Amino acid sequence: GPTYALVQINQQALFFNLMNKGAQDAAKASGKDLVIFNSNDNPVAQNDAIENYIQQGVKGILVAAIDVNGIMPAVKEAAAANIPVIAIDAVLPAGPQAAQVGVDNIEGGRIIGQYFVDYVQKEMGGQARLGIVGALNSAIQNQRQKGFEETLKSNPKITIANVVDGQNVQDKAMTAAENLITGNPDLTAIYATGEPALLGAIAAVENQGRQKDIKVFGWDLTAKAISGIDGGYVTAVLQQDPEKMGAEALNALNSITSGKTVPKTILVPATVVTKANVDSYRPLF
Ligand SMILES: [Mg+2]
Repeated sequence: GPTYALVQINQQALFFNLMNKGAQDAAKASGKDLVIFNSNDNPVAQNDAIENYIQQGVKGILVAAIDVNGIMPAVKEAAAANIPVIAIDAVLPAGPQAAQVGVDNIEGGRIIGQYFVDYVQKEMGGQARLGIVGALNSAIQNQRQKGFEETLKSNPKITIANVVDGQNVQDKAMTAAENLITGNPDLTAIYATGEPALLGAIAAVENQGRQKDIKVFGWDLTAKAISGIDGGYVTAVLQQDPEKMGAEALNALNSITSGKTVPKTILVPATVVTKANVDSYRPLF
């Protein structure tokens, strides 16, 4: 049977397909047989697949959980069978998993914030009036917002016009961003905490014809964000590295099964994407 199994969310999103690639490349490069289970957005099938791989005597399991609470009985079953489990992307609650691979969202906010501060100094005359489009219903995006805001203290001439809630839905983000723009004629920049907020902010800037004088910063590349980078009004987009997450997770299983230590948490850095480095991402979109 297979040596390792990766229990995956779906194969529609680029993020998961890149994670698959990273894990499979690392398996092939280390002479290991990895099978990947596409659960097609079905959390029950994730649980059942884990049980199946336990019965098959796999040597290690990777999981990107849909339901971080609902997956735990199956994770615990793997532990009772002495099969190491590494979680990737979604953070599981405390349990017997050997490691968690993922991103530090606060720190990602800090990294694009530091870029923003330098950009303000170099290209915006050392002062900016910022609006934020967040997602109040999102733990992750609230952290992304917090980390960005922390960096801004390094330039007291960056001040906040307002903070609005895009509700993690592109249309609501667009409406919110449009009212943010019309309400604040002095606004010169927008930070968006995730893909729907970023797409909504982009659409608002375009709808208001403000491509020349509002600079947009945010998270999660899309073809639309790339078009904005090429058009000059999307300045920087923070992009996660799921391929490296998959590679790190697989290599960690090799370490564990070899009898060697691995850290309980493996944080994979994100990349700030600008005009300078967007070319390397073009083939993915
Ligand atoms: Mg700089």
